[PDB]
Amino acid sequence: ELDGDQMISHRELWAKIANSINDINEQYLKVYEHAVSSYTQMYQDFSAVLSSLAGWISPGGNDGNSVKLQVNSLKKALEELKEKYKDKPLYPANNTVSQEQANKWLTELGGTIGKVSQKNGGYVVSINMTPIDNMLKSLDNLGGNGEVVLDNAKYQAWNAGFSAEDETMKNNLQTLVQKYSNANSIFDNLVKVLSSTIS
Amino acid sequence: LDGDQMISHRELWAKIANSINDINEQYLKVYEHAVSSYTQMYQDFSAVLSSLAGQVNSLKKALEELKEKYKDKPLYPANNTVSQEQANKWLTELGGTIGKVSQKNGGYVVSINMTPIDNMLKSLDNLGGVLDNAKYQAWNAGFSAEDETMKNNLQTLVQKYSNANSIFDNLVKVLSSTI
Ligand SMILES: C[C@H](CCC(=O)O)[C@H]1CC[C@H]2[C@@H]3CC[C@@H]4C[C@H](O)CC[C@]4(C)[C@H]3C[C@H](O)[C@]12C
Ligand SMILES: C[C@H](CCC(=O)O)[C@H]1CC[C@H]2[C@@H]3CC[C@@H]4C[C@H](O)CC[C@]4(C)[C@H]3C[C@H](O)[C@]12C
Repeated sequence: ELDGDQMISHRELWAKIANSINDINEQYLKVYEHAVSSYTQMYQDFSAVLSSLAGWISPGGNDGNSVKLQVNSLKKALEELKEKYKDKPLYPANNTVSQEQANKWLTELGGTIGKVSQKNGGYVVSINMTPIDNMLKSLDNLGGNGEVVLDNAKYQAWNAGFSAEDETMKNNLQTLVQKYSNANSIFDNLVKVLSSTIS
Repeated sequence: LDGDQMISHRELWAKIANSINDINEQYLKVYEHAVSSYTQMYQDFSAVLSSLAGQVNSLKKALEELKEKYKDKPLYPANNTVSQEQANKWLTELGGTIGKVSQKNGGYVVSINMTPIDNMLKSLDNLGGVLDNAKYQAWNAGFSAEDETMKNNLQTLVQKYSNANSIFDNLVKVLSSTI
């Protein structure tokens, strides 16, 4: 299928290289850029919830360290977070793609960061909100109705799992940022290789 | 420069092969050697940290044994020298914490940054000279901490090399996605 005898003018070569550089920017770099931007915004809003949590935790019980946790306030904050990003996917930025295109980018970004979701007849790679869903299930398992008092043992157990899901989102965001950095360098190197064919 | 000049696909293949080879030589093989030299150095520092069992003149014997061993073992380049700006781009790429641009003459190298072992010596002489169970262990905390920073310098370098390999692997994937 390789044909070494195929001839191309230098002018045709310049235009084909230009066309390919544009395609790779539109279909690869800009895709990564929006995915990073979307996850970054989600984790920024989660971090505001984190700041708000300090107001939802306060000394409780009688003498000593018990913690009163405003569970319904935290619960609705995380529910509103999921609701804000239901329609802000990692890919694509606008409209939808086919299932194969979505699965392709699901694989590239990672099945723990994204999740393929059907919008209309088309598909998107949504932000995978499993860490938030885990926090909400864990909150519902604290029981109580609205507000719960947690002794040291139960506060430490709840907080350890909550922080681990926060850490997971941080790890996810770090991996996405590193992948976008690498994609930028893959693009730079492709430009250099293609330009070398003109040398 | 003449847009009408014709070029064959097999000529294009040879130019792309040339550029792939250049990237391996100029980028990947540079990272690999830097990982190698900082690894061998930190592995030799693990020598003296495992021999802590045995006092202070014992330690300097083997601690600037180390600095001496690696003064002509730069991170980059492997052989000969480069210009100052070439050394500065690779120091930028590898990190000012782990390397230091150094003028031999004939040109410049990016030597291994030996400040963790300098820092350890400053604290070594600082104390005096026997240490009680209280401030022997404060010292060992400072010593163990510089081990940790060299340890972490190595880790960060290995990660950058891993990412550089990924970049190369993906470049080759793109270029071979038709064949
Ligand atoms: C292998 C990738 C595939 C990227 C894509 O999906 O287009 C592409 C990217 C740029 C492509 C090349 C562009 C210049 C050349 C165009 C000529 O007509 C003959 C083949 C060349 C050398 C192309 C070969 C190859 O098709 C390339 C290297
Ligand atoms: C980009 C051209 C042409 C592709 C096309 O015309 O569609 C292809 C054709 C021959 C290809 C090479 C063949 C040998 C090598 C195979 C390796 O697994 C990747 C690097 C090499 C050096 C290839 C790199 C490159 O992928 C080439 C040069």
